Amino acid sequence: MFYGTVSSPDSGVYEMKIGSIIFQVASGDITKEEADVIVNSTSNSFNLKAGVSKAILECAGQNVERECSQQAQQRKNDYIITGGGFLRCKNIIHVIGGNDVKSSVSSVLQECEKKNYSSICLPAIGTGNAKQHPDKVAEAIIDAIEDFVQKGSAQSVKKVKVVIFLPQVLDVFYANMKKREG
Ligand SMILES: CCC(=O)Nc1ccc(C)cc1O
Ligand SMILES: [Cl-]
Ligand SMILES: [Cl-]
Repeated sequence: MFYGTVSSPDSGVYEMKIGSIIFQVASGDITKEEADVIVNSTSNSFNLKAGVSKAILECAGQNVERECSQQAQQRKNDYIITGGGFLRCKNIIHVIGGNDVKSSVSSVLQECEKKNYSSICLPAIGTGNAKQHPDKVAEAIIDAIEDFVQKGSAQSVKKVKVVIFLPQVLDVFYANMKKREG
């Protein structure tokens, strides 16, 4: 059945266990977070600078911007992995906001296990420029984590945190957690 209990460890932050993983949500500025991986939600050319991608590319810096466009011209990518630049992370994984969100999160989880990473921070992927519906996005993100746990794949990954720009989108994620709790 996988799901633990929803609680609030700090004001406006909510968490629950999904198997061995602690899943958390909060509102705020993702560029101020520390994690092994931070996720960007961008366009198919990996050069968008609007919404979360503006915040991430401006903070990360020009060397990360250049790395993205260099990889984009090399081959056709569903996502790319760069350094962290001046963000507080080891790598940034840049996913395409218009793509299937469950598929994108599954890829992020698998890449983090390959690097023996423990912590991930992501935005509400697809809800900005791509204009996917928040309720479908929340369902997809949490389903990806459930499938990863069900397959026995969680080994190094211990914490997955969604830091969300709009409080109204945070409310959608909280309701989805309550629906699933043990
Ligand atoms: C993926 C959803 C998204 O873009 N969210 C977002 C994050 C930060 C800022 C400043 C604006 C935003 O709209
Ligand atoms: Cl988006
Ligand atoms: Cl967001």
